[PDB]
Amino acid sequence: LIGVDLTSGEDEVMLFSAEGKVVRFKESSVRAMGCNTTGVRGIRLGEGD
DNA sequence: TTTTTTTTTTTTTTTTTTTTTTTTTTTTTTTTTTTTTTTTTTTTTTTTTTTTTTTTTTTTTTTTTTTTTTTTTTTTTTTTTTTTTTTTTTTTTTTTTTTTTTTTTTTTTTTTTTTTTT
Repeated sequence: LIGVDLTSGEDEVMLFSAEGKVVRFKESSVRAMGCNTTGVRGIRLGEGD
């Protein structure tokens, strides 16, 4: 499913919150400007559940 | 004066078509059955002061495994093309307004005759 969707601008740092006690931060500018009906880019090597 | 040719509507009854009585399938419609909303009050739940012993964060230091890292080659991403769907101009058709032209039906009442059934 889709975890959550927020509307953001360039150079705004985004954080994740795993349900197995994890939190990460990657500048949003690192990742390429995606398009519709495409695949996805990995973010977090979240092992297990 | 007798006798000879031709013309059509009827004895027609049968073939073709039309008209008129019929009853399977998807679209309506009334019923029962399950989702919603407002009150009473009711034990019951729940909001807020005081005290208390607790158990997790912050002085300080340690390491190691996730954060550094560079690079090969994949493969998702993007490009062009074409098909399918959505949506809006365009057109067509139909309805209502008020003076005109035309029509068409259902029943009482009595008395007499046809026209079927028993």
